[PDB]
Amino acid sequence: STGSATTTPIDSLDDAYITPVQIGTPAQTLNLDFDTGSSDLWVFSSETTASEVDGQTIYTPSKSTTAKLLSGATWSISYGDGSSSSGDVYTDTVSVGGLTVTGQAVESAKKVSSSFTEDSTIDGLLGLAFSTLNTVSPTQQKTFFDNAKASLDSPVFTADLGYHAPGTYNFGFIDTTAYTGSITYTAVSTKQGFWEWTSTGYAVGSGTFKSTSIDGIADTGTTLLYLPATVVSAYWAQVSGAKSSSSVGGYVFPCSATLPSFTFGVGSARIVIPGDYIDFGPISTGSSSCFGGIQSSAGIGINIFGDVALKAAFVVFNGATTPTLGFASK
Repeated sequence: STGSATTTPIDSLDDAYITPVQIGTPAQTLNLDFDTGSSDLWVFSSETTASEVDGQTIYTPSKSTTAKLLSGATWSISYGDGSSSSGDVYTDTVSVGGLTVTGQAVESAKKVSSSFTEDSTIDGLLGLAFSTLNTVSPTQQKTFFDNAKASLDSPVFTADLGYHAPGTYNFGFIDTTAYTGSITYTAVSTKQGFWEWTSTGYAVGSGTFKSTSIDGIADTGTTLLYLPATVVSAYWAQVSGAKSSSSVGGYVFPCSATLPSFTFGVGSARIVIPGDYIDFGPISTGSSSCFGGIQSSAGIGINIFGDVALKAAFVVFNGATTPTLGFASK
């Protein structure tokens, strides 16, 4: 089997991407944030505290003939941005882009933090990291990908995120028309439950490439590119007037700037992030200070190749017995 679904930016900044997902019988379609940095499929639901729902589409398990309470199971998750959610669990039929999993754990939110409430466009998350990170207790549950894997033509999914445009998540096959050149595969460590890999270095604009190992995660659920302070300083030093602002919470730059590109290494290959991808616009409406798309990972504890990086590439998440990550230009 295979699946193919379009993923669409939630706003003009590509702050996140939503992908329609069919849950239950008859289908209830919710727009979920596919997140390769976590491993819970959770949804706004009929059980979500009413004051914490503001425009989201909810899953109502009582209206699904295939929903079953997973008796005794609860979940609770906190994300790197400080947001969180928790609730109980149902199993139900879940389909993405024509690919169906029966018996998928659908984590029904009873509570969500303010960041989720305030985002009316995101009806929940679909985690695509390794199932060892799944938070369901007392019986840990498998991700949609893990459940689908054995049925897939090939044990892979791919992320092809657009810049200010829709893109595609494919399951079970590699679309050879969706990228240019060849795919370079690189080793993955699953020890922390993430798609964790080591970039071989970076360049700033037309500058020379610096060979240096940068361990980080491929995380579709993180907006920006978070790298070591040394790397980030080297980037922003090339932008006149750029500075790190503690009041704002990171690097800002004059909105009048033309940003240089940023290149990262994958083996001997190179992925170029155009300068425009690194512009996240005014810090507040009408401001002439703009927020940067490359930020320091210092104090996160991990480097994160988020959407800013991933959208510059066609990315293969290879869930074979020895997982790997592939990157191609596009």
